[PDB]
Amino acid sequence: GSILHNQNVNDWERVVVTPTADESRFDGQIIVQMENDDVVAKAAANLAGKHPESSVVVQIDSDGNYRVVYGDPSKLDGKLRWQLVGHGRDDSESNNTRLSGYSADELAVKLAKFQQSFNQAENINNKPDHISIVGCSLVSDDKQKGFGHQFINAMDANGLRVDVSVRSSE
Amino acid sequence: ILHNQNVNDWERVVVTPTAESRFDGQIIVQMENDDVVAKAAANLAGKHPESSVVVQIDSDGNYRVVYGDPSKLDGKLRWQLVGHGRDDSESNNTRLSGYSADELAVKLAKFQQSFNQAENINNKPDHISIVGCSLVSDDKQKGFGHQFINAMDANGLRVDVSVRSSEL
Ligand SMILES: O=P(O)(O)O[C@H]1[C@H](OP(=O)(O)O)[C@@H](OP(=O)(O)O)[C@H](OP(=O)(O)O)[C@@H](OP(=O)(O)O)[C@H]1OP(=O)(O)O
Ligand code: NA
Repeated sequence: GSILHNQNVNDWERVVVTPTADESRFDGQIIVQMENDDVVAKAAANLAGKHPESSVVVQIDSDGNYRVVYGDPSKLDGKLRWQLVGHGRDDSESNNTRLSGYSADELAVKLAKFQQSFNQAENINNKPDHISIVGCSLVSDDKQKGFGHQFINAMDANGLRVDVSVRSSE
Repeated sequence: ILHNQNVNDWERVVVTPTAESRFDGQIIVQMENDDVVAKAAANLAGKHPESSVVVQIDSDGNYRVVYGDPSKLDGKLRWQLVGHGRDDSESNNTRLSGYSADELAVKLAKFQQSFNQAENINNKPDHISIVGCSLVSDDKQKGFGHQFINAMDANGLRVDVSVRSSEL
């Protein structure tokens, strides 16, 4: 996969969010961009463009610092999903895959920490019903679902119980 | 009451078109004989009326096709399981149309092989949506889908699973 840059959120590229016509059962979503890669930043922007009125895009670095780069978190309400956007890469110390440098266990811990910090600062009280993992690298179908089922358990271990889907960015 | 016996006598599904998807086709699996469930299944197929197949299946694993052409299925496939979620009086033993999560997984794995003996599609589904026509709690929904994932994944059938309510 591509080289991993997930440091120093303030420096990150921002892609223009373009609304496109081309009706979801969620009322809002947080699109969580997890590395500073142009393909990844574009896929995050495109997801928000598909639902421009109720999408918030957050970039978050390995230190846990985040920036809202699109949308209004105050407006978030109802049934929410999260879409995580990153590159899945093979690991050399296991047969597990890593999403933007995170293992499923590390990702769940990071996301639980992010949720309380983000609900803290933004002063909103809501939790995702569903989490989508949107991989911009083409890793195999098995390792995709393997990561997802690992992630479900790890999310559960961390106090957030969610449906999870894994797919490839179009 | 639960009516999941004798699929030949079930109310049938009439699908009105309605207005893509990342799935190239789907099987809507109707799990009980009930007007609300039957209407929900028809509603689902109405959203993709040219690539959706509706199947009804009883408590014996016998089934029938009531909408669409199975032989035209291929590509990335979704299954949507439609029924009424009911409480067993054991907290996270919620049952969908009489089936616990384990029994649902066994049933669906048995249906796929049985279905392929006649249609010969053998296309593993990428995704399974459980569509509950009764209001079931958020935690029970997730717990149900979680057990279902585990049974499916243990049996070699690794899929994404989501659990929701239908409109009614
Ligand atoms: O609105 P629905 O008919 O219920 O189908 C949606 C929709 O799928 P399609 O529009 O492609 O048919 C979503 O697609 P997008 O939100 O990506 O545009 C998909 O969301 P995901 O891609 O995150 O999977 C989601 O699937 P799910 O929420 O189960 O993961 C699925 O809703 P259901 O399959 O649950 O009914
Ligand atoms: Na759909």
